[PDB]
Amino acid sequence: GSHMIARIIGEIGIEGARFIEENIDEQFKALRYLSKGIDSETFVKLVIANSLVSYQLTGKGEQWWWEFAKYFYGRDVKSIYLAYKEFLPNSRFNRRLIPQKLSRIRRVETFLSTLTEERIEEYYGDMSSLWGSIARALGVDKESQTVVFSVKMFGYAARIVLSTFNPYPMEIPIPEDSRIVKLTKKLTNEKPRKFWMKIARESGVPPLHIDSILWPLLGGASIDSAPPELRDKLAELIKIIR
DNA sequence: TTTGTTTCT
DNA sequence: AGAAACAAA
Repeated sequence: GSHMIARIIGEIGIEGARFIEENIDEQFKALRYLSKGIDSETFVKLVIANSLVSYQLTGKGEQWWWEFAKYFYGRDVKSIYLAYKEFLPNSRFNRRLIPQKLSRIRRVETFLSTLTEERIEEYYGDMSSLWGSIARALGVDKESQTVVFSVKMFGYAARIVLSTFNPYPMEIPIPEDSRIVKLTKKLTNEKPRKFWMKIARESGVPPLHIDSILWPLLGGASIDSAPPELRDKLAELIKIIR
């Protein structure tokens, strides 16, 4: 139940979530690759824009983030909207709902233009402010999956370019994508937002870090590279979530 | 029907 | 609120 899950996640800790983020999640590997082939500010802007169109995909998330990273490496991006207008219709893994996705990018372009290196630093030190700022730029509910996911992916990109780590705020809830929703239904009849926020508060692990533990493992990522103690805790969690 | 849902009233 | 938004099925 919830108490057992919270105990295991608490033993994994932010330290274990950070390990999974930086060593196991293919999405972080894709971002690391792209960060070597484009300037840091454009990199962060692209990661936010990509997150806001990362829904109802035509491939798995790990496939899609690698397609994004390989596409943009070495490119000279003059307009994020125009870049996506060319990229999406020719993509393999993001072919659905393109007009709607492009309109979202158009809506956020002004906000993205504020993301200088120092503004990125400020938002990484205050991700709750970033959360609300993205939602207000889009005119949407900040509880939505793509907005909360964009904060998570911002934190991946920012830690790469700033060479520093700040934990996600406890108040930002888990991204309710299909993997998380399906898992939650196997575990409980409680709504996922409340279920995972309670586990986050009990364990001390913010929901976006819980997402980093759960989401790669739900896709079948191996835990074998974790050191023995963390590996044991991840094996215990896999018995609950797989 | 939908591989990390949102827009549109 | 929940159907339409596009692709695939």
